[PDB]
Amino acid sequence: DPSLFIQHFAEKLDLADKKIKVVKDAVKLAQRMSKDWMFEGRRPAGIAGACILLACRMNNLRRTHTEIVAVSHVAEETLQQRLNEFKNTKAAKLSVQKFRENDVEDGEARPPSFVKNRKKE
DNA sequence: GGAAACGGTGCTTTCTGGTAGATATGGCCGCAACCGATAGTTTAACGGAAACGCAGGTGATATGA
Repeated sequence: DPSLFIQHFAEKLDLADKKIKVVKDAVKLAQRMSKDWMFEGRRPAGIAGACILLACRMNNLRRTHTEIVAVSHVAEETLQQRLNEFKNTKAAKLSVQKFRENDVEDGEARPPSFVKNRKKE
């Protein structure tokens, strides 16, 4: 599961005393994105890297793509693809701000896997 | 009624030469024993065959990387 990867990445990055908060927020991000269907058939190191990036953002701490792709085996373009995908989810730009909002429900999930075919038709 | 004198020769005896076995000493011939050597296992440990697993000549279905 992604929990092991985020723990190892946080341990190897050694960001600050905030490691626990970063890992806990990354767990919540990974769980929410999994409930949004954005994890089936996809790389564990990619979800872990993106969840840490989002957790760091929620914790107001800055990091370069080069450090998160040093611990994770996935390429920078994969992190950016997943970041943009997260940003297109239901109410993302309306909930990605401060105060850690309680919105966790799935609603209707519309991943690229079938939506690319819906666009092609 | 018989024993004493002594002639007959049957039966026996050593001096000896014969028969011929015996062996202290001797010289060959070859058995009993040792130190010697050739051949033996099966494995140190890794050199070997047979035993062993992934590639490359197409194709190419998915949706992520």
